[PDB]
Amino acid sequence: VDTCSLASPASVCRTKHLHLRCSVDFTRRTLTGTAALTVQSQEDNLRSLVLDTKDLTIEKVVINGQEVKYALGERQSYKGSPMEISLPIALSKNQEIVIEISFETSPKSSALQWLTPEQTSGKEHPYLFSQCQAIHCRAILPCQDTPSVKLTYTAEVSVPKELVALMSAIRDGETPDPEDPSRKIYKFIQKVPIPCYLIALVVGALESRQIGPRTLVWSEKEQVEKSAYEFSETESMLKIAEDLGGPYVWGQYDLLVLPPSFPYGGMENPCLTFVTPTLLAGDKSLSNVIAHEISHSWTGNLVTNKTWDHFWLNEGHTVYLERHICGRLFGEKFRHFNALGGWGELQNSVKTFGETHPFTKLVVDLTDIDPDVAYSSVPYEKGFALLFYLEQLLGGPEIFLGFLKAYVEKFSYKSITTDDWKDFLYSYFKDKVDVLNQVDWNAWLYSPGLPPIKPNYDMTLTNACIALSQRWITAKEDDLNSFNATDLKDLSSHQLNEFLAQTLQRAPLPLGHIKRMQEVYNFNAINNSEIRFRWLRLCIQSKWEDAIPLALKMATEQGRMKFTRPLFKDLAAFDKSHDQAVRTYQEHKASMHPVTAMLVGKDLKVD
Ligand SMILES: O=Cc1ccc(Oc2nc3ncccc3s2)cc1
Ligand SMILES: [Yb+3]
Ligand SMILES: [Yb+3]
Ligand SMILES: [Zn+2]
Repeated sequence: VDTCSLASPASVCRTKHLHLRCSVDFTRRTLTGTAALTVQSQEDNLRSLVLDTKDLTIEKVVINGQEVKYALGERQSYKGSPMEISLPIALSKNQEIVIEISFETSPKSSALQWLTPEQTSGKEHPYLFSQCQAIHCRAILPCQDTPSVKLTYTAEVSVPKELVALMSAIRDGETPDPEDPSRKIYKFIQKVPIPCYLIALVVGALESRQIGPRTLVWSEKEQVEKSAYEFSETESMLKIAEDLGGPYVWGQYDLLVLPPSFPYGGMENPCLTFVTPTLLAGDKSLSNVIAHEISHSWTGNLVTNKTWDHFWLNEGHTVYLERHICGRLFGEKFRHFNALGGWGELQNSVKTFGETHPFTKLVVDLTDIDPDVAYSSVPYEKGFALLFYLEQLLGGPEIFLGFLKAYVEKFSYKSITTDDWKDFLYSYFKDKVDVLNQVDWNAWLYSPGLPPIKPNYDMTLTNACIALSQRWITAKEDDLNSFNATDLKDLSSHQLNEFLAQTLQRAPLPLGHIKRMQEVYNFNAINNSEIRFRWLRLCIQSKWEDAIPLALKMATEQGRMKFTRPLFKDLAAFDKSHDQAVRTYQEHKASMHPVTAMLVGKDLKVD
């Protein structure tokens, strides 16, 4: 049972295909069109079915060429409104019909962000992008908005002729719109069954450059060159990922660099990964996000969580594959460094919610919980830590990678639960069941807080970060003179980030220590978004007023939640910047991503 969806479950009827025909109206901020769903009955004598909708205007429902009766239920908060449709003829089990729905989206759709010319790089054209994960596909079209249903799709998108439409699918052509010469129709085909949260659309003044034999990087003209260099390791990562997970079934692996308000680091949309421009560090240092997005082509896209309570299956396995890719490219000592950093990030997540909080559980109960509110580092890191613990318990990376490949093969094109994963783990490791019976499963899967066991980590690359961090924490006024730019000479960008994360865990530090850290290390000059973020957090939490304009700027110039949310919270918790944070939020709210605006408002407790 999927508690986040109001649609008929997979045991009643299953959507097999979507044929989407729509037009993007920028003056009205609406998507208008038809969604023809091929639905297969799973029951005898089926006479009605329910679909998920969220702020959609329904014009009509057509079956067999005639209008049918439908009814829209009362809105159920973040879940939206149920749409019950009365079928004209009762269906037998396995019978397939085509239901065509005429719909229109709301300009306030929580799936979309409509950007004015001023909000883009070019300044001449508007832009539109979607983000359906977890449950925002219902805010675009009527569907069974659950990952337990996998469908194929085709689409025809009418857009102003000067603009380009792209989807999480293979490009199948473009023609002038016959009903309007100022418009262009873009055609798309997704022939691999996908859960509907993987449906994605972007409309804008987009340009592309080839960077690999199966990869184009897409972005506005101004970011093309930087993005092509930033993501040049894409193909080498795909090759490694194919070696670990088996064949790449999606044909194309394109990348799209979104405008700065993109709410996440990346989004694993089939054929076209969406990424934040905050990755454009200039040295490929933030490429682990591409490795994560690539890994999802197996773990998440092929093997999917049946419900949002099992989201850790998608994330945990993706982080595990991500760290193997980076370990193949940069060495095992580097995989351990990233694994160790991940544990640190889990420690922070558990502290923020509290060690008893239900969102610190690996397997959650999302009954009456908005998935956007539950979202955190927990499924990623507690999920990673479990797998890394099993890897060490079961005989190392080579043995565990064998399980992972077999896991993807066993569950490809299917939606699964934790019990399914656990059952196959025991089946796969039958000769090591006694070892598996030592795992405290109830604590690992169902308990809040830090895991009952911490894996073993190589410390080589972490040691210098720890030593530097401890020098700064234990320093007194008379020790500040000993610090010099030479302290950093042998530290990588990654190690510098880890020095800051280590220091930030013991924040606040005395104001004089932070003024000195700027004087000798000039952290204000670093443009790398991960470093800059942690450095500004450390300045604000340590009460440095000079950092207020800098943190406010970073929180509003980009909108990646990982950065925007803790910056606003830090600025709101600092007395000197509290009122500024509140006013800035209020002034930017209307031009923010709807989900970001929602969550920041909750974190700030603003009306
Ligand atoms: O990337 C965007 C996104 C992805 C998933 C999502 O929903 C969930 N987040 C969780 N965190 C913990 C446990 C379960 C869940 S379900 C919301 C937004
Ligand atoms: Yb074709
Ligand atoms: Yb001293
Ligand atoms: Zn992910």
